[PDB]
Amino acid sequence: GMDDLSEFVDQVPLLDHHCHFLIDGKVPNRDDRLAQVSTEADKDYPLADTKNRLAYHGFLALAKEFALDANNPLAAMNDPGYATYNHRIFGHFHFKELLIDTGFVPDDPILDLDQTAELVGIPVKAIYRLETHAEDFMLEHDNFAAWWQAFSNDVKQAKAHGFVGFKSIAAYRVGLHLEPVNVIEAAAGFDTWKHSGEKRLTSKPLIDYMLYHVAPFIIAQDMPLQFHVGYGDADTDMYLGNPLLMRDYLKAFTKKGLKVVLLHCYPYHREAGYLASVFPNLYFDISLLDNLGPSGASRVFNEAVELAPYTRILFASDASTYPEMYGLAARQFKQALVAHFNQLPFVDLAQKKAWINAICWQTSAKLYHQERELRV
Amino acid sequence: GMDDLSEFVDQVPLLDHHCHFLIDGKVPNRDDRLAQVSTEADKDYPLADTKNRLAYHGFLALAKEFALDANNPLAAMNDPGYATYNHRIFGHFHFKELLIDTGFVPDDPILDLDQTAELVGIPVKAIYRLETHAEDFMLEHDNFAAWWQAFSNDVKQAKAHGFVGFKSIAAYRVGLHLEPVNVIEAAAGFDTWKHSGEKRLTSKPLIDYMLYHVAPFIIAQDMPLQFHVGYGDADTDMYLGNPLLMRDYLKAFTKKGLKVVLLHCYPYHREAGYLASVFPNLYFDISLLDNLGPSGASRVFNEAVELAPYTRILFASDASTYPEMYGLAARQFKQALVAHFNQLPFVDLAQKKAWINAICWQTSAKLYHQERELRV
Amino acid sequence: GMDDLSEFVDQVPLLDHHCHFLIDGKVPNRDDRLAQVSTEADKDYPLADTKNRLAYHGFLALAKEFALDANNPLAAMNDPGYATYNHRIFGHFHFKELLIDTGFVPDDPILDLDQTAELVGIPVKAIYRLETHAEDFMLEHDNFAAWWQAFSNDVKQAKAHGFVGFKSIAAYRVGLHLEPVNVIEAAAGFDTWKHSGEKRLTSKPLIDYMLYHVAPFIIAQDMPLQFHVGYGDADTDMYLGNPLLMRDYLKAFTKKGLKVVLLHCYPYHREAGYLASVFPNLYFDISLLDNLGPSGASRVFNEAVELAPYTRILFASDASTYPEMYGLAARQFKQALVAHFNQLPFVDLAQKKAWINAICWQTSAKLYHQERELRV
Ligand SMILES: [Zn+2]
Ligand SMILES: [Zn+2]
Ligand SMILES: [Zn+2]
Ligand SMILES: [Zn+2]
Ligand SMILES: [Zn+2]
Ligand SMILES: [Zn+2]
Repeated sequence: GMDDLSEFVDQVPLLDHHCHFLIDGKVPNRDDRLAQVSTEADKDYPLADTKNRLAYHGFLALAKEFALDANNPLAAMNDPGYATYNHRIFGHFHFKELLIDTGFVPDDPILDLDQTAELVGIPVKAIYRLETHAEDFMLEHDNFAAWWQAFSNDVKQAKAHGFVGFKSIAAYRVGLHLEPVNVIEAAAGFDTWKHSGEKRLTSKPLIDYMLYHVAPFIIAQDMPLQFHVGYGDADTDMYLGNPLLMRDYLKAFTKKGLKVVLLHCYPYHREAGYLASVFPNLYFDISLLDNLGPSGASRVFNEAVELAPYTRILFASDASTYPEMYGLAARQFKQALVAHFNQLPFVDLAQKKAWINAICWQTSAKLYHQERELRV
Repeated sequence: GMDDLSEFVDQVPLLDHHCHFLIDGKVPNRDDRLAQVSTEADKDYPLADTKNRLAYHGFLALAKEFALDANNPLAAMNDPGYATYNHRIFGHFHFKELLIDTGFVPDDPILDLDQTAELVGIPVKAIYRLETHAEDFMLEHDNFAAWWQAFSNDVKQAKAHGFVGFKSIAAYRVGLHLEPVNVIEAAAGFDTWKHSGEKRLTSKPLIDYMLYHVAPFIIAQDMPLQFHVGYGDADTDMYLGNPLLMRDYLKAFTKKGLKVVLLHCYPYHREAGYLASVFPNLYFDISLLDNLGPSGASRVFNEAVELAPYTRILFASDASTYPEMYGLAARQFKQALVAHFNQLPFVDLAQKKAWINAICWQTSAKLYHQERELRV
Repeated sequence: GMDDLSEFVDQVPLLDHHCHFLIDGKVPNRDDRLAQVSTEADKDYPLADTKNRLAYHGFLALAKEFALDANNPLAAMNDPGYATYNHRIFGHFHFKELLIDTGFVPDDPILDLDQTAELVGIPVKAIYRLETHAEDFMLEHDNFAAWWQAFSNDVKQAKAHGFVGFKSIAAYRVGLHLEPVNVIEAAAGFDTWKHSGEKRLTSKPLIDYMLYHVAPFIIAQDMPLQFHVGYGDADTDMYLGNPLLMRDYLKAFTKKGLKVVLLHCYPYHREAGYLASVFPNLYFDISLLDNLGPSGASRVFNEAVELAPYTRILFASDASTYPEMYGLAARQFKQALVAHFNQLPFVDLAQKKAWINAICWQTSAKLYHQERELRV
């Protein structure tokens, strides 16, 4: 029937399965940095226009709500104050763990995960970004075979090195129409890349080869593989970000045990939820939409779960830089859950609570093997 | 103004213009069969995940509500009990006729239409599935010309043989980007098919040839041609299921009198409704979504009719196997109609009722020539 | 918090930045003309089906509400009555200026802009349709070079000749996947066009050449370039109307100062709003949807602004022919604004009012240099 889940959802812990480094709290232009991170627009896009989106105003609202000094709510913060401030936000929303994709580095970063864990008050683990590791290995080798040996060995060693999952940014570089590639074309892609002088990996033949060939390595370590899907920057071709384009890859590997996680998804969240309903081992979130498109979080959540199992959708923030972005994601997502489940037909209160727990922390705890961190 | 159409919609009859065979009520694993039919996932997909979708819970709710034995609500049923149970569900929702696409055969089927009509208490007629008839004729002929003569004669005889319409499953096999094909390519497709040893018709050249060439035969019999659109299984390429891809076929035949019905449509229901607004003789439904994505039925209905004429959208369940799937479709669709029409601006109560009648039974009665069965 | 903006929105002026000529009020078949303009269906589409869409009923409701003679609400009108009637509708909704794309000519038009301004009681300015000017110049020249010189000079002179912006109908002719074209291919397109005997410009190579080459001319005059996006007639390929397909053109010119306005957008309004969030100088509206899909205006507005800046979305009607179509657009859009902003989080009442003003008139006043006309 009709329930009131607000108080329950207030206390539900969050395992943020995909997010990003924070920056140094002492950085002076905090208001502008908040504005800049509130959008995927680039540095040339007018800041005044960014400030006329709702996300920025959500960030300001949270800054005011949790401010150390109500009279100087946008002040830079020294280390004790910044830790206090982070603790207030992460604690308010009951975040219990962050899994950080360490391949994105914001300006003035806090890179150390132990320092991040001290700052926010909860455990923080790393996700291995494939393409950035591929780039760094490229610089050390002049031929495909030696590069591939070194890179693939690094991928195979990720679990041993303390990573808890993997990430591909293919959608930002080449799109998601993943198809198998012969080693001839992959190696030609490598050579073209090497000779171009550009560090950035943008070769579709080489990225697609890499993704097909690392899948067994990832399955053997039994850790998830995340993909960015949808919502990107002006250099992302969003037309190629429709996750239906991944069907051949999903057919190839999900039945073999590859756990694939579709990040963000918007505007293709119905497609992602559909895919979750027909493929094994396929999970998704509405991160980035949930904080940077805050008025859409409830309707997007609802649309996202029309066909999906509730045990396949995950909480993530996709947040970087400042705790407001984490907080806003949490607030909008938790509001969406209450609005969705309060009037949901057919199921009892206990089932509603079981599904909310799954989405917020429990599915990710299982998927990423983080059960211990989520113990009460 | 603001009306309350609940009581009116409760009594409105339904002509289910596209649905599927039921199974033997004596089958022992009824709970699991209900779960399995509640999704388009295949037998290898984890049943526990399917059971964590809302559709399964809707089916269980209806099973409990209408149960023969409240203490054993999921029991298999002998023939008198099963007829009683079917009568309770079909009667509650005021189903008055089923048009069954006889080309899908669930395991342990009830294939006889007279037996089905006795079971459910209302008339049941057949829809002629093109591709399955094409397959069965293929087995009897070693060359295209003899196959085409035999198959086309069968299509021409469908009305005489008691079928009330036609169906294409092209979307599941080859997609919906229908383009004309020369007989050379069609016959080469036939030969490749014949030589492959695979019974399943998957040749795009041959399917597209077939669809262009049977259109005049169907027009001459003045019966509708249904197409699956959108929501399919993991082997369906949903990217090719966008009905905008059908525009050349629609331009070719709708003006000639071909009555085309777009089944399911989701996630392309706005596209289908748009098409209904600019092509003659083009109808659609939100079947399969309405029962298997039950939380989406109201918003999907609303989105579907933003541009469509209300006289072009139809009720269907797309239900098979068990009466719960029929009932859930009816319940969610009837709820959508009340929610939509109660507050709809500009039109009077009488117009609201006229449109509800059109959608639920009257348009399909006209389209399929079933006026007699829908008499009060 | 929760505001009540109804009274505020009632008084907000509208700058209708994209709309179309009215027709002679004396035309006898006014009811049928209202029906015919209420849809993008063509003259062969059954009028009875058009009359079973909600838009027609909205038009009738407004006709009754504002009727000169309550007893003959659908009567043709002589000139004084027609001016009175237009004044009632435009005045009720607080229209303050119309910018008319003069490249669409309805049957029995009022073509004179001064006469239109007298009829409606507000200033009326012209938008220069590229393709129709291109067609008219084609008739006067037998070779590409002389045609291009004449046409490009006309484009360069548009501001001097009193036009206030430009419009491309590329979406209706060739779609929106704009790519650069060599002069060889453009000139071959011109020759094929010239030799075909068809006046209508349909050559993709020539249209795309034209659009890339006129951009600098338009930037130099600092006036906007409008594109039809999405919702078109049965001869429009809506599949090619996805504005994500424009990304290379937007990357080429927005940073150079080209002000691009995406008209209508539906069903790709989320895509348009996304684009507004990551490109400079990129604006959009939900015109045509707002009046011809009147039940969708609120949800479409909401979806449209999930990511966009509120300072990038504009009011337009896309209305032609009769004042009811203008009025219905205004009514549905103003209702959408109240529903959206009343409960919008994070921002204060003043910010809500600032954004409403931006959308209704102020952004367009700036963009089109019409500040003087919007003075109170
Ligand atoms: Zn991402
Ligand atoms: Zn990310
Ligand atoms: Zn189907
Ligand atoms: Zn079916
Ligand atoms: Zn237009
Ligand atoms: Zn227009």
